[PDB]
Amino acid sequence: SGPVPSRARVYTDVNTHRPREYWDYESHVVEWGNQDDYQLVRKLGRGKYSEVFEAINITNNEKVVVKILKPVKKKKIKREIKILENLRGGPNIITLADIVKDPVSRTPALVFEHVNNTDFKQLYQTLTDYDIRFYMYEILKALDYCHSMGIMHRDVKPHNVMIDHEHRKLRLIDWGLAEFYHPGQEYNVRVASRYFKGPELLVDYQMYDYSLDMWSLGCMLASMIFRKEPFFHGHDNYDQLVRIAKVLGTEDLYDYIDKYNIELDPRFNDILGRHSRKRWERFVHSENQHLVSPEALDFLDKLLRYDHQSRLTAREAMEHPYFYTVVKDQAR
Ligand SMILES: CC(C)=CCOc1cccc2c1-c1c(c3c(n1C(C)C)CCCC3=O)C2=O
Ligand SMILES: [Cl-]
Ligand SMILES: [Cl-]
Ligand SMILES: [Cl-]
Ligand SMILES: [Cl-]
Ligand SMILES: [Cl-]
Repeated sequence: SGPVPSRARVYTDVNTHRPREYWDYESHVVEWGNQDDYQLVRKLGRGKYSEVFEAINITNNEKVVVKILKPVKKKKIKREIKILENLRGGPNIITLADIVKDPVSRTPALVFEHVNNTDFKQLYQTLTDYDIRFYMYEILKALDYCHSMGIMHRDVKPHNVMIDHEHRKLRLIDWGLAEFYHPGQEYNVRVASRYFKGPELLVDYQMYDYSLDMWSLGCMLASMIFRKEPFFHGHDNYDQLVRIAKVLGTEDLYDYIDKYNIELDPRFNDILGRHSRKRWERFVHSENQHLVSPEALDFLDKLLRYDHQSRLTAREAMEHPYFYTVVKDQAR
């Protein structure tokens, strides 16, 4: 008797009901454009797997953004392209415009529609209480959408959110780690950045689902309302789970482990030890007092749960009272 199986609470079969070509990205044949249509203007930034440029389409003189992919497995390029194509046109999802390949070096590059925005990590430590709620809600729109389309983002973090703060616009970017959810499928746990990895990743439970993204969202919320960047500041992968356990307590962690019959590393179990749960108000200070409300703490508590199946879905989050006034002014 190994680990207990798990299934997503919502959107479980959305890919099952789709035609195979929707999610079988390996069979998909990529129709590449002409790189000559694009000339690079200047550098915008650089990820771990890409270099990002401002560019111009010399066929309609439109501004675009080009993301030149650093060499990874060809299977990962088709997955990212297929996911971006499936999500194209969704609320707050970056819009893929074209796919091009270098004539000589054969390096693939993604072409996106240009939006004069800035990175969320440069803003999210200075927002008003209402602005935290507002942009959290826009992030949730993107996550509920992509989850409803059968896709887990798996790398939700401040650096992967873009803000056009003058137009109050938001985009969820970097779909290079995203995957299609299929019930019963076992997934790789080497996803997400350390500070935003869910406990299922840290204990090597492979049958996870969309709820992984909700843990990452909870880490972002905690960082914003408490002004602690990151909130769980683990120094290696084991220490990341220790930091979590020093907050949520070890009791609910071991219940989670036992619930899914997860075999933990012998020395790891002794590493975790015993820690009581800390009240969320223990992290409130005089300088983040204006950002912390009872509804904020109740919402955060309902995202940061060890048991991935107990976390709020994206739609349940959007109906949490924490967004009540945000939702009311969404009608103007
Ligand atoms: C205005 C500033 C500060 C940057 C413009 O950042 C943009 C703009 C439009 C579209 C994208 C990015 C961007 C993307 C991506 C990244 N960046 C940034 C962080 C360079 C990081 C690597 C992964 C990725 O995918 C991406 O798709
Ligand atoms: Cl980040
Ligand atoms: Cl599998
Ligand atoms: Cl995977
Ligand atoms: Cl910490
Ligand atoms: Cl969801």
